[PDB]
Amino acid sequence: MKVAVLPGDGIGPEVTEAALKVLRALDEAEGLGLAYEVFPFGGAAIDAFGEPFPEPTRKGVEEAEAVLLGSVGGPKWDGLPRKIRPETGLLSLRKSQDLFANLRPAKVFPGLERLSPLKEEIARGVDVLIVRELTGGIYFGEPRGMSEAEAWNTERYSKPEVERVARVAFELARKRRKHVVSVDKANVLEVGEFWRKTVEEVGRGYPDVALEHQYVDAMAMHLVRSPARFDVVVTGNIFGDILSDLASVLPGSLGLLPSASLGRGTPVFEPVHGSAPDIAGKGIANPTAAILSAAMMLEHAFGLVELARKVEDAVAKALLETPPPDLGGSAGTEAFTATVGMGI
Amino acid sequence: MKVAVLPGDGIGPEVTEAALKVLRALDEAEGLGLAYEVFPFGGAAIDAFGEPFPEPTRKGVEEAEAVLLGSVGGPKWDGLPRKIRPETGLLSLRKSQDLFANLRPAKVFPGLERLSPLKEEIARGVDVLIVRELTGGIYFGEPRGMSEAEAWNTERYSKPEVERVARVAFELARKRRKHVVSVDKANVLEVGEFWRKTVEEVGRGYPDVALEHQYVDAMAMHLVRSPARFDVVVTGNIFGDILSDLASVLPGSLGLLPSASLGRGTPVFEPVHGSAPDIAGKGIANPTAAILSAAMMLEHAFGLVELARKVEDAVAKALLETPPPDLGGSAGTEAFTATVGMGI
Repeated sequence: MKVAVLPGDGIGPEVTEAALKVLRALDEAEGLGLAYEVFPFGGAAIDAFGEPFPEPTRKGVEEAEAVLLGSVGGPKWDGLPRKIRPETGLLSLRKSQDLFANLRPAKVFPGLERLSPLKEEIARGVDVLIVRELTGGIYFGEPRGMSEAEAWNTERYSKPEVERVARVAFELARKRRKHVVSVDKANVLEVGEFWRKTVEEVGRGYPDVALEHQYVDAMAMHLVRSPARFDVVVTGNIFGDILSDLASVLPGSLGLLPSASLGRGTPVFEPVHGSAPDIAGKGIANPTAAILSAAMMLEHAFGLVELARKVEDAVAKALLETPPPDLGGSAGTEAFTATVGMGI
Repeated sequence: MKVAVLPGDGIGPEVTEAALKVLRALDEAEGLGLAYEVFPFGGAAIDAFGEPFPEPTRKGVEEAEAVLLGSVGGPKWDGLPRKIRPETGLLSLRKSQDLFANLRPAKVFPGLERLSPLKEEIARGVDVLIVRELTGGIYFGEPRGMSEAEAWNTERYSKPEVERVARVAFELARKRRKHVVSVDKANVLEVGEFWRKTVEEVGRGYPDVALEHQYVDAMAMHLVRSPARFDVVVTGNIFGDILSDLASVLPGSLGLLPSASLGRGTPVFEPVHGSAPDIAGKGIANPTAAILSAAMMLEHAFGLVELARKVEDAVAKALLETPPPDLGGSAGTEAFTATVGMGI
């Protein structure tokens, strides 16, 4: 279980250490063979290598079987050239590993329904996995320009593109509740009809998985009126972006969501939250995201689905007994990691 | 107050008649000089003129001071050539009058907070107006094709396009709570940057209006976690679609929301809902959308803001006292219109 840790900056190291604490325990008491070393990354790496994604980190991720990344960003670099802003290192990291699927989970933990903006009855049972296309769509396509009179961007998709992400969606379903929802806008866009066609063609290989299609705007509605009826949601770039951000508000608060970036290289698991450099080092940051990101890696990078389900539960338990400040409590980082530890 | 009524098909005529019943009463009791004639439109017009938007209808809307349209669509024509499908008639109608702004309101009426999927506290006070670009964006741009290996669509916007919709947005704000939120995806797309630029440029003229910008996905979040802090929301085509459908579920169900199409021609007011051919004629359809549509026309096409606010209230009233089947009740179309009438 070799893992490359890229703590980053802000509460990055903070939340990453906690996940490591939980990980070392889980490993020690289970014999996992977890082996790891911390690598400079983002603004941190910048302060010692000039670049946010240095050469030894690139090698560190390569030779690693998974990546447990924290957070990057900060004012100390918000005024540096793009090519080397910490943000860009995330893109270089992604690209170096060919990460084409960004798994964005959104689950309301039992007992935490009142933390959500949805009535306790709708928030109850919510456990969706939004798989979004990472390297295609209107985000990168050409042409694309601006002028005094007009601007333009291009949403293009290729059969190999859509096939491998949909492929990732069906495999993940097989391990969840076996149901996927390909989202698109096929009723008014060629790409949508093209996205549908391909996914349907790829679903045939996964008969044990139920494929249901839906329009992007219609799906926005059912994500707020019936989130629980959804398991795995596969979709394109810009829409993945919108649907992922939408699902992210369903479970109480954003500092509770993990993240993963699957592709052809070393997977990368990380908290969706920012670096919050202001609260950095004040021990007040909630390590739930980082810890749950650690779960994600166990299940998705090593298949330890049970162990991951364990950690998840422990967190859910801790969020209840010793809730963090953001959850209307007072359990600082250190404290909260202890309680999580318990359920381990 | 000359009005052109295009009942259309499905529950089109059903829900339209109701609004007209409310209308005739409001007029009779207050002397409004409401004058109107119904015109063949959509699938209906197709079975008498071969085309969805016949010549006398075109003339009917032209000479008309406002259009109160119902619904269009049905199986009877789902298989006819595009240039003649009922759906296209809407596009011809919209173009014929240079309508480029779809006003999609979403307000949770006081006392109806429990009808929303959002906690009573967040659904309280919600009254947003989502202004969406109707004739541009990725919806129409070229190129746009399909092939075995790939598909493509083009999102392009022109200074003149973004200026007039944003114009509409600011004038509408002046009459509401004086706040606008231009939505886009400037942080990753040329068009977004372009959209922002222009709207900023147009806002200068409306200093008394507060202009706040937001990204599409981020906005998706605040529309579920903080709807109340929003008044007027202006945005592009596809995004207007997504954000308008989203805000449509905040107040309860979709058959409750009206619609408007502002531009340089005869404005058209219509219920967002579909034609529901199946339930057509079985007096089970909820005329709330159609009647609300009729209120929108009163304020937005005649300025009778008080009268419009009156109808609105009566509908809120009747949706409580004599709720429709969709609202967990059993007050058929004819029944419901009577109660609405009362509050008039």
